[PDB]
Amino acid sequence: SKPQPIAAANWKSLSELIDLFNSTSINHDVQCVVASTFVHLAMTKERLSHPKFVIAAQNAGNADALASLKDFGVNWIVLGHSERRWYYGETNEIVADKVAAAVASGFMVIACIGETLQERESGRTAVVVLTQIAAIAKKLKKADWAKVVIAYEPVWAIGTGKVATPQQAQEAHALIRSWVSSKIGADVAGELRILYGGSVNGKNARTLYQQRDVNGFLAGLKPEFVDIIKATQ
Repeated sequence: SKPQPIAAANWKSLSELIDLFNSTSINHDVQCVVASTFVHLAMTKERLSHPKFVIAAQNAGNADALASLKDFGVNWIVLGHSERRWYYGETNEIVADKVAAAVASGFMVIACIGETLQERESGRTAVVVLTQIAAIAKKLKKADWAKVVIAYEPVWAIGTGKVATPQQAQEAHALIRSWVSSKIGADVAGELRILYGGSVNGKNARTLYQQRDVNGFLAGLKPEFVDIIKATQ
């Protein structure tokens, strides 16, 4: 069966959304995550009180900063998110190094991978996406995967007017899981959460989650996130 799902919201009225979250009865087993840019961390940390949620940081790559976050009570982090790669110039290896540093500093890591429109249209989804995860794997030991969560972002269907179908999502999640099974271990593959990080809402979240290899979502910090959480059964 599927491992514990994750519903994660990635920051990019915050108070009003937090209250909404706090007031939400979540009846099933799902780890919820609110990922914040540094300036919003303190307020989110103090306002978010739902015990099925954890706070996550984003993009920290310095060991002292990681230690300070941990000391501050932040135990999750999101790394490799699309714009970090296509805009900020974080390479496969930079993201991998950040993932490894975070794991070593005691973080649960949501590590993001995904191909662009140009890459997808050149037929290079697999080589691009698997090369990204391969770089991450290179800096990890097998035991570390207990602290890793993968998020697949269809960058090609983000801001391009292109639209991903649940089958296209499943296809991508499946080829990732197959790579993990073969290169890391079928035991690791079976427990690994692979989250969908493309367009999601209350209309299609439930449909996406029904896919065999989808274990939750990395979505926007928005009111409909409540529906995304509920979609994880």
